[PDB]
Amino acid sequence: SRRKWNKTGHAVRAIGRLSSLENVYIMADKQKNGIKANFKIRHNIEDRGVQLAYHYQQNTPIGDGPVLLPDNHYLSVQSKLSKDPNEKRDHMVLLEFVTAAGITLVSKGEELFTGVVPILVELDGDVNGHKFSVSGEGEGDATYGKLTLKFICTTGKLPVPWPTLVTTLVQCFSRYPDHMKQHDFFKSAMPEGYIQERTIFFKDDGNYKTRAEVKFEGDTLVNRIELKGIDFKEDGNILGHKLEYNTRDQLTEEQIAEFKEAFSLFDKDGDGTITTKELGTVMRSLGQNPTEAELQDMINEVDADGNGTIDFPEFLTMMARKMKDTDSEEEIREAFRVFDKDGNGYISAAELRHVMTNLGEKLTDEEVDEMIREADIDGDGQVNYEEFVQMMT
Ligand SMILES: [Ca+2]
Ligand SMILES: [Ca+2]
Ligand SMILES: [Ca+2]
Ligand SMILES: [Ca+2]
Repeated sequence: SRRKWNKTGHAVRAIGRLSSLENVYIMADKQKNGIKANFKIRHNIEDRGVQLAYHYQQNTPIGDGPVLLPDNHYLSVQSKLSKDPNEKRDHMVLLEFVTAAGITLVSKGEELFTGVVPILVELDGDVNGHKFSVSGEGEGDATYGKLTLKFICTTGKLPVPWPTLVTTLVQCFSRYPDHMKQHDFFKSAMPEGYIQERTIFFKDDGNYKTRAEVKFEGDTLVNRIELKGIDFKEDGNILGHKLEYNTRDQLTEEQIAEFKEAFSLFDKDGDGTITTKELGTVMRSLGQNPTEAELQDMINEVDADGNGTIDFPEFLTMMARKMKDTDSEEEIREAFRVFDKDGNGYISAAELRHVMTNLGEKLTDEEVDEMIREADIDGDGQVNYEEFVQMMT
């Protein structure tokens, strides 16, 4: 049928994911007696395209009491942005889940986070001289890494898109699994708290410099932030409000079933989890040729439970996130070059066969030709970049 495109499409999408770095990477910073962090955020642009935001982060304790300095690991975020239909003001309702991972198979401040903690957020900002203030409130549940908050823009209309402020607007609320509790800097510095500093680069546009104090005041965890933006284009995605607000949907029974079909290409023994050896097989037959260390690495990107293998659920989660976010054109080109083997700019009937045969799928010519026939918008008997993009959505 045509669901041969979706299958192998998603299989290339998956290797795309396992090759990139989408998490919050955290490292010791001994000099500053703290941590450093870096990560990339993808903001969907209205209709097509992505606006990427590269983050650099630094945290320093406010007090003198000993702190935990972690081995490298990451946080994994799931954000949901919504509207309060009763809210007249410019606002953002936020639901967020955050888990630590990245290390395969316990401080005094960790005690302060065992129940539900109230949160207050206070931001003053200035982007290209357009000043604004955001006020926020809600709760945090470190037990499940859960955050629920509502933010009001107290100065009227917010001059930047709400999504762009999510990372600035309390990582002490992340769930650290049992085996990684010695690595939780954030809770370790409570109640006195930390300074959190960031520079955020919006590609082809300006940057935010942020500084925040995160500490307890009485029984509330408070985040007080100042933000400065410069070099922004007034017609760009930020100042021009061209960024999608709504967290793209949930998942069809139809979509889940497609991700399962891809999953089975990797899970060749049908045991419900993907090994390094299984990942390798698919990649070699796809032309690439990675080391045992890379495979451990790619798997570690998505290995929620740290067992060294991608479990079926872990795989769904991974795919759900990869479908919610848009790939950059660089990334889509790489997906193309997997097919366009000679690199002429076009996927030939012959090239498409070569790939499928290798993926473990014998298919007749009318079969192959039909796939080609399906994607062929103009009708040159091949698939070019523009045709490919439209058939990878
Ligand atoms: Ca397996
Ligand atoms: Ca796993
Ligand atoms: Ca070609
Ligand atoms: Ca064509």
